[PDB]
Amino acid sequence: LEAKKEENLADWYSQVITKSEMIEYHDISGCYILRPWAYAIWEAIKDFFDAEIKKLGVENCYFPMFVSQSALEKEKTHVADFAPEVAWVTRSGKTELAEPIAIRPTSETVMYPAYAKWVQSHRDLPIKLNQWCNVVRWEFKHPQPFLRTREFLWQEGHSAFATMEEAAEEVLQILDLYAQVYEELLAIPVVKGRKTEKEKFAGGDYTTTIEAFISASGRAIQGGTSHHLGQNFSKMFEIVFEDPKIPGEKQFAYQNSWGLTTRTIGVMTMVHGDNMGLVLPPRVACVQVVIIPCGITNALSEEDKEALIAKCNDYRRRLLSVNIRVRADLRDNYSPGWKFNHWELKGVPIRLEVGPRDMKSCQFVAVRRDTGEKLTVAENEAETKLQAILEDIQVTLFTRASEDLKTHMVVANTMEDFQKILDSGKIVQIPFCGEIDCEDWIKKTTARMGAKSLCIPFKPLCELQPGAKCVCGKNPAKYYTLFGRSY
Amino acid sequence: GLEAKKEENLADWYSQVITKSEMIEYHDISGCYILRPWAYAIWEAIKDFFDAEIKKLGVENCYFPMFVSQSALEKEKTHVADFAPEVAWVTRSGKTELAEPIAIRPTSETVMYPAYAKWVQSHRDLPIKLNQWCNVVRWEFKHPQPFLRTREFLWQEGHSAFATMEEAAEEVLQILDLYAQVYEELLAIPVVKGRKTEKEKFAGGDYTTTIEAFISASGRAIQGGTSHHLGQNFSKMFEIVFEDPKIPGEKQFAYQNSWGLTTRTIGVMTMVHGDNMGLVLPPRVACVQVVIIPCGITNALSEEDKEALIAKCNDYRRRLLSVNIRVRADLRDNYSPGWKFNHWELKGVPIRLEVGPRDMKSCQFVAVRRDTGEKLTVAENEAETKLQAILEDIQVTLFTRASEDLKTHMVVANTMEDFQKILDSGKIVQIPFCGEIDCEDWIKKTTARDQDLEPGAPSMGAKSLCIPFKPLCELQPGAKCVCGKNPAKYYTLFGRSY
Ligand SMILES: NC(=O)c1nccnc1NCc1ccccc1C(F)(F)F
Ligand SMILES: NC(=O)c1nccnc1NCc1ccccc1C(F)(F)F
Ligand code: PRO
Ligand code: PRO
Ligand SMILES: [Sr+2]
Ligand SMILES: [Sr+2]
Ligand SMILES: [Zn+2]
Ligand SMILES: [Zn+2]
Repeated sequence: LEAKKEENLADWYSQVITKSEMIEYHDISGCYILRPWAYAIWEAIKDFFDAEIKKLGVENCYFPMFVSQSALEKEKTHVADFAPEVAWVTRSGKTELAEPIAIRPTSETVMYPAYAKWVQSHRDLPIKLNQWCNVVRWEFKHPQPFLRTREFLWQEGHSAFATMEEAAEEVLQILDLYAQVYEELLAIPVVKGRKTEKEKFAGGDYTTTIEAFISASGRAIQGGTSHHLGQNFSKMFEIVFEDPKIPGEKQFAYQNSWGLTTRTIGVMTMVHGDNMGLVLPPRVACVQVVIIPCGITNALSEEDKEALIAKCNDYRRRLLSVNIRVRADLRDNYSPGWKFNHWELKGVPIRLEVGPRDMKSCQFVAVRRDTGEKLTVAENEAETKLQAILEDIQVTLFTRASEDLKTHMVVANTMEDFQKILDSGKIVQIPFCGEIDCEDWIKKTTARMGAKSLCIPFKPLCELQPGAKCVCGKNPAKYYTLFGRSY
Repeated sequence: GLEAKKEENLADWYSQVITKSEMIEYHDISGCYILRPWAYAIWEAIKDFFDAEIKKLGVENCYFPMFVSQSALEKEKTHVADFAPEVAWVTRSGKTELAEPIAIRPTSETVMYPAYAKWVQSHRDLPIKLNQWCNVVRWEFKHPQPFLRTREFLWQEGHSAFATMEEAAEEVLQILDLYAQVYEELLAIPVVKGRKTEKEKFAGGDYTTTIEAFISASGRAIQGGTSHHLGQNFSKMFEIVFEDPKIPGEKQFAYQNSWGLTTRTIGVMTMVHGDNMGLVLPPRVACVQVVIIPCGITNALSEEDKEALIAKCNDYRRRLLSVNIRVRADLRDNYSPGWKFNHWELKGVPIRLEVGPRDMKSCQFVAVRRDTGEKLTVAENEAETKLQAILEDIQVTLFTRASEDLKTHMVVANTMEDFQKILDSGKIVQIPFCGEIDCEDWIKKTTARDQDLEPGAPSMGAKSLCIPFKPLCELQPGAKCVCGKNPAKYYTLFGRSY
């Protein structure tokens, strides 16, 4: 590893995603190859989240990638924001299509015409569908792997309900599942809140979100979104059902949509990665333990070399029995010192070393990836203390990252102390009037980069006392709003 | 119920089964179809089995970009020349025209192999075994048909690079065997292992192996899977090179393979086992293996007793889950039991379980097989054992009827007219073939020329399907092809296909 996180963050980031064998670059700007090491993280996320939403009655499906032009322009506010970043197909080989078709940036306009066909009676609701797929948002801002790419993987869940109390319940339920993905899996603390009128999803009523903080850059980044579309889409796609009471009074469904992307993997790297490679939380770590034989010299006993090789295979059989994910690295054309840095750069939480002097003494060495501690453990307590170190790494990664979040999430009441603490690489919660105009004025003023609205926190730090005005002086403060430079 | 009959009009029957089973919803873009949860669950079942198997082989999952530059796509000359007119091109983002059009992957050889070249610096980096589950686009000239032939479809593509041709060739047959297990052991569909002729092989590879399946209602075969040996045609173009320690200083090119399987699998399953009552799911891939419906709930039964009948249904549900049987308990109060029976018959659930009030105190229940309609009354105590035996027998007899259907419809002919007569009877034929491409086109036109079909069946000529690894009869020495102008090389399976 070359660069350092505190110095050049961008070059440290490009070095660790490639040398951990997560990312490979592509001759199309904004598109990055997910190599198996990275994809396994997305699979661990997918296995967790797929299991949790199917308890809620959501089923998996797959809708088409191509959107017709008529369907795209069905609702005018949704198509207004997404119009510039829609990639259009106009040709099949050398023959031009009669009408251009669009690659989905999101599937609201693809799925809901089918929702209208499937909802004939009251008994056809609720409809709860989810798909794992790729999406294209052609962003001409500078792309960055995982965090902001031209094409990314995600899940998008779309639900339709007869009542508003139903949709309101699911919006918060999905958001809590997104927080578990970041906190219980990726060991990343998040802030749950509500988007402002300026940053809310175009075509919905309100947008709940979770925000994460990247200390190395001082910038915040959105982790997940759970939108309440209300009736905005069902009115344009005619997802109707008869009212059980008044016959002939149409009722529009209440809808939600929610999405989680592979940016999770980038935020994992930017938060936990250090200057000696990736750091994987054990909950999503593809390989939790790697066993590496040590001390094998050219003149070593070939009979004992078989015995030392056998002892490494004895540890993996035991750790597999305790459902600890472990791979034994016995490749005979790589030095034991090369395997050290290889799995270090990859982020494996625990390295297990086996040497002749330790094998004969019924002992082995455990090397934690996060802190670098080396501990000699007897051969009997392998299934216990290694398991204990794994969740200790999980909690050490989380408490140290929450302590970073608590230090950099402070309160400010006027734009004097707001501009000061913002330029120190921290995010602040300021009294906000909620107007889309004052929101742009802050971002224009705080650049003299800028700071956007992140979320209106469900639980802010300080209780807004009556009489406190905004930072604009012309309007009262409606709520404390978390602000900061964002990705 | 179902209106169209599979034996009369197959197209309407297919369109009705895939919709009334809630598998397919249509879209406003031609050739693209919505995979509803009932169909998608099948694909996740195929995905779970095939993924566990290729990982035994050392293959790992990943995801490459769907966009291809024009230069990378055109590196292998004969590869792009075959796919060029069916590649979708992105030419503008919003209202802003792109300086250089980019392409949507019809397959990922040209996307991945620039990275393979970068990853292969020495012989220690080989082999490379990568696979991905993703979507591709093929804007084909043919008539689209849900599952079987769509403009966008879901699939898996595995791409492996080896240092020697022996290592690659072994993988080709290993994977083809897995595809055959997917069809024969999961979908209960018999298949024929063989290799494509020179005309039908993958453009850019050395040879193509394939599993061909047969659809008796249409008399047409369909390709279920391919496992290509690309040889070195791509590594010579993409510079996937290494230095063998035995041959000093000389550039060695990697031997590569690529293999694919698509969501066509679901349409073949539909076409083979479906009947005039709807879909028929093989129990190994059924989203729901057993559905439990409470019957006999009259308006005279008290709320206390009605809660006791639903509690017994849930008890049957919990017992079947403990023995790893995928079970749904349809306890909906807004649908009558008669609608529930037709609902789960159209969707193909292998076993319907009926629990009534008189049956509850009698300590018995009813099981109804979807494949035959046979009703059996089983004792409450022997439920976990009997139902598992029924599910297993359903899977066997589905495959057993399909295998006998294949046996009777796959015969051998040695003259051009006897091949013709058997071809127009709704069968596929193994004939002695000279192998050359120009003779296969002759067969394609001549069989379509001298075709005697029923009033309504359109003109369709026979094409190559595969050169079977184990043909029906040994080719006689000196035996000549069905054209009579060239010596025959092997028995080739011919017939009309999708
Ligand atoms: N080009 C991009 O914006 C992007 N690129 C790569 C990965 N994620 C991206 N967006 C984030 C996103 C998009 C859609 C729904 C939720 C989220 C969330 F992560 F913020 F929650
Ligand atoms: N547009 C199409 O050709 C198509 N559309 C939908 C589904 N499968 C399709 N082709 C079959 C196919 C393509 C690529 C690799 C293998 C196979 C196989 F299934 F035959 F093995
Ligand atoms: O793009 C979004 O944010 C919403 C949630 C996923 C589907 N559409
Ligand atoms: O399309 C094909 O047939 C090969 C195998 C999968 C990738 N390319
Ligand atoms: Sr062609
Ligand atoms: Sr040389
Ligand atoms: Zn203000
Ligand atoms: Zn011939």
